[PDB]
Amino acid sequence: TEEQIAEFKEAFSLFDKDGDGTITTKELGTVMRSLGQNPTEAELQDMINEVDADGNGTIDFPEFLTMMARKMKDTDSEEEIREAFRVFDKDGNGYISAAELRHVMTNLGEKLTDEEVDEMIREADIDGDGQVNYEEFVQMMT
Ligand SMILES: CC1(C)c2[nH]c3cc(Cl)c(Cl)cc3c2C[C@@]23CN4CCC[C@]4(C[C@@H]12)C(=O)N3
Ligand SMILES: [Ca+2]
Ligand SMILES: [Ca+2]
Ligand SMILES: [Ca+2]
Ligand SMILES: [Ca+2]
Ligand SMILES: [Zn+2]
Repeated sequence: TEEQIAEFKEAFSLFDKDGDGTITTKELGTVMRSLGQNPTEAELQDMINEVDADGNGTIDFPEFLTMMARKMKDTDSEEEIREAFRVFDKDGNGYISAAELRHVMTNLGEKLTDEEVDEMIREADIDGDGQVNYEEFVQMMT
């Protein structure tokens, strides 16, 4: 929803007391304690680490959407990698062929040669079927 998001940026701004675009443990604890909870500092750090995709100890708005989605960061990252994968998997069959890779990359401004493309598919083609599936796409990227 679009207004579910607008609600969420409202929430984020409230929690981000000082407006610097990040939520700290202290800001998080203030909110938790205002709702009748007594989380330890370790527990507050844990809440943050669970969505802390960039590893900087604070929550920004994109990581907060993970938290509002309630999710863990690996789950969230998997859903984002799958969205990138579907950009390349034009026919939607679950495999990035060499032609799909060449086509999408060209239309995104990167034209590689034919044998660059064939080697990119080869490199990430673990099981040797000639195409790049999702798990191979994840691996390729790490
Ligand atoms: C040139 C890159 C490294 C790459 N190399 C590939 C090899 C294969 Cl086999 C396939 Cl299918 C796709 C790619 C892509 C698309 C990528 C994925 N990377 C993730 C982080 C940055 C970057 C760079 C770029 C990105 O944003 N787009
Ligand atoms: Ca802040
Ligand atoms: Ca962060
Ligand atoms: Ca495909
Ligand atoms: Ca494969
Ligand atoms: Zn995310």
